[PDB]
Amino acid sequence: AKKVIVGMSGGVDSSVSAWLLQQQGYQVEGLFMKNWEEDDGEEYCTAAADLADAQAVCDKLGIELHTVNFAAEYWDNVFELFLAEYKAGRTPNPDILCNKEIKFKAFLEFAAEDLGADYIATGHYVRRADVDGKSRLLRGLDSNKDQSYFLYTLSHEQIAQSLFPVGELEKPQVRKIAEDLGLVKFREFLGRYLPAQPGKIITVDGDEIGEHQGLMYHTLGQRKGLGIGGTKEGTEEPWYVVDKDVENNILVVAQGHEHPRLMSVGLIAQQLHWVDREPFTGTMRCTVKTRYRQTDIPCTVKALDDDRIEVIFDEPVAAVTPGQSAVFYNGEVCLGGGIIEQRLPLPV
RNA sequence: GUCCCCUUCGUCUAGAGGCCCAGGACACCGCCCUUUCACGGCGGUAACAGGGGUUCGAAUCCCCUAGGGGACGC
Repeated sequence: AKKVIVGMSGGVDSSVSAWLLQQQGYQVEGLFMKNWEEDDGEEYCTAAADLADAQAVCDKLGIELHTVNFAAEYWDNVFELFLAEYKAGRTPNPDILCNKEIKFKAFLEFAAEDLGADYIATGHYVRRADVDGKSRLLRGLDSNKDQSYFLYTLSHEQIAQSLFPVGELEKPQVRKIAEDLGLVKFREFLGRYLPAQPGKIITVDGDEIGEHQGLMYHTLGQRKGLGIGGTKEGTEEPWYVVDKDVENNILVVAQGHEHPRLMSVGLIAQQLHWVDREPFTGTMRCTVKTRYRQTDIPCTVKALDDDRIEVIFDEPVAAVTPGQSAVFYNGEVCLGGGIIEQRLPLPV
């Protein structure tokens, strides 16, 4: 009877994730992946602590806890890139890669080819649904908690092999079952790799106003960091990063979480992925997410072409950041998405 | 060198003799929110240019010592 390997972080949703499967009658063993080779004694004092919790649980459930080291697949397939997008002055979402490259590939392939597994599972608050012959990626009760956003690259081929159980409950349940079952500095880090190339801050009306320490240290919409005190203008409202001039190492800023140069009408996504691996052409009426936990925003998606897509919002949106992922949903169905290449600014 | 006006938390500033062991804002620090970077919510630190005077009381009044505007310097 079906053996499913559930990766454990020593978390809680991975824990209750295993117990659920087990309770469903699966030969379920656990796997603890290690994707980074420590550098800080501060780092070890964490993984260690996860491993421990990882193990500690598996005992309580009575399942075998395995171990793999994808620390290299990681470095190459997601850390290289990760850094490379900051070089272009973009703001990448490293986790979208960690899933696509590791969690649902490295682990996926391993668990089957080695750990001899029928299915793979994980602590994602997401739901799977095989309908009309093909598996789909869904939200999972309590949309305020859905994490489908990070698994937009997956493919039915992958969805089918995976098993997302915790997504069928309301998150409150999870955290609880776990108890009733007696169970469970970014700026600095970047510096350990990227050199600071200090430039100068300028306002929307081009006015010397501050420095950088780097341009990889800011993202559109980012408030904290600048260090500005307003004067004969500013309306006192805080300052927000509105643009980044990579070529000129110029950081443009503005004022008012509602300033017109922080708003956009749409965007252009490329590096697309549609869960049903069916290429998109034409036009569609769906909804999008520019950043995690961001509320759904209705839109009109126009099949620009090939792999390029033209998304048209229904109301100007906040900080659309090129380099961030764009996920489209059709109800409970996560359809797919791509990486935001261009922002479509507000008509001047 | 002819005589008019400013000088406060990091920043821009309120105050207008006691309500000021000085307020707001932006910054910053912390916490929370969070499977990315952010946003946001909460909270917190910190200042009256120097010297005198007058007052029971001065940030608040006057007085000179320092730093920024006033159609002669022909």
